[PDB]
Amino acid sequence: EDPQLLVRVRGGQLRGIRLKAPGGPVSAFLGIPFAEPPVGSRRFMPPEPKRPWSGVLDATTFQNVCYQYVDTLYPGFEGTEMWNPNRELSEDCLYLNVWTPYPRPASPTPVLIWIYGGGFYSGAASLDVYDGRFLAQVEGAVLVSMNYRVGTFGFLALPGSREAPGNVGLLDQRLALQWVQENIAAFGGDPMSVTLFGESAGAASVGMHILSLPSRSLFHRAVLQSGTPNGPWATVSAGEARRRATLLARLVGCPGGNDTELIACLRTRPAQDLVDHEWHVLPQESIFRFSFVPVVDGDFLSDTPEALINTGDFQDLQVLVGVVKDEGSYFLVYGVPGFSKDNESLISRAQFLAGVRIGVPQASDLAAEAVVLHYTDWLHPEDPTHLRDAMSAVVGDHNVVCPVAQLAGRLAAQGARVYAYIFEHRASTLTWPLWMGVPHGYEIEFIFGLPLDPSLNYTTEERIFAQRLMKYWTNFARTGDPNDPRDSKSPQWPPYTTAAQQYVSLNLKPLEVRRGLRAQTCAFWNRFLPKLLSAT
Amino acid sequence: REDPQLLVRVRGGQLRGIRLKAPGGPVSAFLGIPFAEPPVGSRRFMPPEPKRPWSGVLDATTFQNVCYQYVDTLYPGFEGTEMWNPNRELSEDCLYLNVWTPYPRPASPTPVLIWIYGGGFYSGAASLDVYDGRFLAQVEGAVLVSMNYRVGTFGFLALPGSREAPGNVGLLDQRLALQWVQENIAAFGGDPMSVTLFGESAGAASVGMHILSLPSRSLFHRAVLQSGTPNGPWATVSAGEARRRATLLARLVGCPNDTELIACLRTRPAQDLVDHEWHVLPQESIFRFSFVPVVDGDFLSDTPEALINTGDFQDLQVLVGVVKDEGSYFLVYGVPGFSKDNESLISRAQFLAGVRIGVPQASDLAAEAVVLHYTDWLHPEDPTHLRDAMSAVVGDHNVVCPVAQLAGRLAAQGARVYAYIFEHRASTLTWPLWMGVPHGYEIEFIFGLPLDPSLNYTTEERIFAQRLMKYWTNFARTGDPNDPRDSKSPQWPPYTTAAQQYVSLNLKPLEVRRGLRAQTCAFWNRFLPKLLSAT
Ligand SMILES: *[C@@H]1O[C@H](COC2O[C@@H](C)[C@@H](O)[C@@H](O)[C@@H]2O)[C@@H](O)[C@H](O)[C@H]1NC(C)=O
Ligand SMILES: *[C@@H]1O[C@H](CO)[C@@H](O)[C@H](O)[C@H]1NC(C)=O
Ligand SMILES: *[C@@H]1O[C@H](CO)[C@@H](O)[C@H](O)[C@H]1NC(C)=O
Ligand SMILES: *[C@](C)(O)CCC[N+](C)(C)C
Ligand SMILES: *[C@](C)(O)CCC[N+](C)(C)C
Ligand SMILES: CC(=O)CCC[N+](C)(C)C
Ligand SMILES: CC(=O)CCC[N+](C)(C)C
Repeated sequence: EDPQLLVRVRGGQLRGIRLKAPGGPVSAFLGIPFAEPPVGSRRFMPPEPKRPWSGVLDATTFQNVCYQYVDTLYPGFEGTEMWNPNRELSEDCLYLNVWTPYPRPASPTPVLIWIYGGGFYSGAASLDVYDGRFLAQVEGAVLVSMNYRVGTFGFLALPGSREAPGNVGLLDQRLALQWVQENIAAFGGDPMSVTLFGESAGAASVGMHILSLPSRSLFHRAVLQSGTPNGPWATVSAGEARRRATLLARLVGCPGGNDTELIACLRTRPAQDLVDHEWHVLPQESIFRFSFVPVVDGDFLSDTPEALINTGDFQDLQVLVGVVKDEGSYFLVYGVPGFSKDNESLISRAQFLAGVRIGVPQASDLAAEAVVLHYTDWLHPEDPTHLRDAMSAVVGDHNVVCPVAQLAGRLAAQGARVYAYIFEHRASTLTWPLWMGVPHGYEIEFIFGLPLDPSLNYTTEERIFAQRLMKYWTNFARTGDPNDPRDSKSPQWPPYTTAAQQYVSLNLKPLEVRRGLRAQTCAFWNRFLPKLLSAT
Repeated sequence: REDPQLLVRVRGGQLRGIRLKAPGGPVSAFLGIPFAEPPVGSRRFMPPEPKRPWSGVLDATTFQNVCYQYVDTLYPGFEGTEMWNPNRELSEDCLYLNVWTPYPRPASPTPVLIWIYGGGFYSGAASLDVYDGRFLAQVEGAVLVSMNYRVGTFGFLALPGSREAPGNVGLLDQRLALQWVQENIAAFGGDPMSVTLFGESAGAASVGMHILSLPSRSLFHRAVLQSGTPNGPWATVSAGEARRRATLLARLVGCPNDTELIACLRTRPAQDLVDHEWHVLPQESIFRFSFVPVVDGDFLSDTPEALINTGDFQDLQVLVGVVKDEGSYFLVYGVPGFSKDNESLISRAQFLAGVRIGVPQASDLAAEAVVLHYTDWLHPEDPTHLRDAMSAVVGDHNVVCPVAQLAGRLAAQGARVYAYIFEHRASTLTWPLWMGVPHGYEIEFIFGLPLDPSLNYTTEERIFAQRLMKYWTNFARTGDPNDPRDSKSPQWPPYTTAAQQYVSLNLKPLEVRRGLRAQTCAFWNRFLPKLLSAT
């Protein structure tokens, strides 16, 4: 019994496991329950705190993955499969993971809390890319990740109901945050220095915690990678949530009438029956749209993210935000005709016009015409390479890049300290084809430091790069500034402001400072298209 | 007892011209030749009638009267405005044309260039110094013809469907001059089977309307449109709008049945009409003119738009182009914040106000779309970017994108098209630097004025002028601006829908570029119409 691996938390004793990191050992405590299993009658309900336990709880292995859709687009393909559940599916899934330096840090260390993505319909903290051992060992950080309910189980809502009030998966996250405040000092973490970071729907989640007051006493800084609370996919109105939940119920045979009766019938259904019809409730043929997501309930979210970002005070907050070079490519293969991992995806103009209706599903005929006309290269209007890359750009700008620029600008104007980046390095080991470039999600492995494990076959320069990023992120966690406090120069990473709009490129070369994140194009999405809606 | 080489007979009778000095030698000039009956009195607003023959020898040694017009008062005494003002007496008796030819006249039939002046269809004269045909005549051996045509109410006031004021009579004045060339230009040594029209601004729009009107098409073979087009927001009005403007003008001068209204307008002093002419525009605007060509179903059988889209132009060669800063000239005539006497650094508020004045038909949404497209979102309040964006707005809307549209529709419908952008700022320009290369400041170079040493242009500008004169006359002669002998010099390739090629005209050798403001002209020519159409 290694005494470094025995910790007492409020709920009882835990036994961790010592893991090998390239530089030395780390202590891992995996599968720690932070909530009562949200099963049976607790389905769709807010999480309750985990009852204390007797003896020593085994925290040496990852717990079950929250019940979710499993991808079938390309069976056997690592590029999709690496995001799929790597443990058994269960509704009994509310557990978290802590990595710490071995031996336990002598003085309180900054804590980084990872929140995974997956369109609020998928994901798990147990995926290999979210492995906290490298950050813990090399940077001396305490790293935490939690499972939170996804799909219908996390986000099905009949707004105003006691039984399915909405946003319970975000309440799962918050409960893990409260757990860290209460318990993390036992692992050597500093609860007065907590930094949330996440990607895609995880980044959106981090932004939802910034915009919800009860969460604000639970962290000090935030990192939003390729995702935002504002924007077209991350939230729904109460009316639309109700409509989707009612349709799903009808599809599985429930009950209509009374919320209580409808929700009671939904609780009788096998979990896979709910997942089988999850996708059939979206109003349009679309991509980058997800059926069950956070809802503007007037509680967790007191108003729309738009309203809350525009009128908030963010003076004692520091934020790091950014995007990858090709945010849209990933999603095109899941719905737009002409696109595939298995060919160069050179498309016709006709296929481009069609793809825009699917990639921008809420667009009117006139707004879709505006998008086609703005993204067409009028010197090469029917060139398939341009049309393919423009399709990627539309989806990426609409859903990620322009939402990020919006948020960055409002936070900075409202008093926040903001740093921005674009991530431009494509992994040498990527299994997706070249045309997809640097796809959504493929920065994470670098930030978590996987290239430091030589068994994985990254290059030497990829390892040096990973180490740079791990430092930016942990420096930001420590101080709210990603710049190294004693290293003279590297050119410095400047704060993003509304006047100068400075951001940096993260690639194999030294930091380069640029001005304006797609400034002209994001004026189209963020300023003009809204007026085109209001006017007509 | 007088110079035998200056005496010539035309259909109407005998003429006596004058021997003028050009720097490389003498030229012959026949100035003030009448081609129509004076459009005065009961003939006001009526189509032109051919000139009745005269007895004896008509003196054609001086320019005739300028067609009655508004005289610019913006900057009194200032050469930049005054050079475009009338330089002879204003009269409604103004339908005269001018011919320049080599001295002695050519022995073999020579290609003819016909100049049609601009000035918004409200102004201009063939007698202005910048339209001096002596250098083209002397240096290129050209026969150059320029006519006066009626402008303003006199040329373009229309009550459509009426007999007495049918509209477009200023265009008919031009047409009659073209008919005169066909009948008479051989007497001067010109080739009536090789006639090239060229003109600038409204003059260019006019050339385009001759292309689109069948009776004119038998009267020339090739065309050059400089900074203007028949299509676009300013060159034509609908029948209904012409009538509305005609009728309001009538009211403002005390003329409340078409025959009666028109009979009453014919009794009014010409100056009374000019004095109220600007009051009939529907909006506070720039680059808009009260009395212009009307879509009458006759001269123009349909809208220039419909005619460029459905025409067969297989037998047409055209040279078209623009200057670097089409919009700047117009800003000082009505956008608050702009002046010749300072740098015109404007605020964002002044930019938004200026967009409404420069795009006066735009709804609020279209105007917002224009502002967002032309804003630099990195420096959205920078007064220098805002000034220059105001300029680009007015220029792209009124000139550059209409020209792009015309060039593409002509090329797709079978025409051979050549396109340019003119980028040299005359060293002698009196407008301030911020105005760049303004609308109209290519003309002096094409006409070869730098060749006159009294004008103080640079040596490099003389050589540039000579190059331009060659492109224009080569095109006139062969329908190709390139010299067939000169191989290694860069070539000017035709404009096509696929490649969109065009050349820069400056002190450097020809540089081929691709796409004439392709992205921005997509906004003006493809999107804004759909925004209108949907709303
Ligand atoms: C630029 O001039 C505009 C036109 O009015 C004037 O011209 C200038 C040169 C001054 O002499 C003024 O006193 C004249 O009235 C002004 O409207 C504009 O505000 C001027 N620009 C600035 C910011 O000074
Ligand atoms: C690429 O692959 C998919 C399926 O194999 C196919 O549907 C698509 O048409 C292909 N691309 C083209 C347009 O050749
Ligand atoms: C041209 O230059 C001369 C000599 O310096 C000067 O006196 C004359 O006024 C100038 N003329 C013009 C046309 O500006
Ligand atoms: C985002 C909307 O959550 C999508 C993220 C998808 N993976 C594959 C990166 C997890
Ligand atoms: C055009 C609309 O006719 C304007 C031409 C103006 N000048 C000053 C160049 C003649
Ligand atoms: C991977 C996605 O973004 C969506 C997958 C869901 N469908 C396969 C039903 C589109
Ligand atoms: C120079 C022009 O474009 C027209 C000016 C006419 N007003 C001075 C009456 C506005």
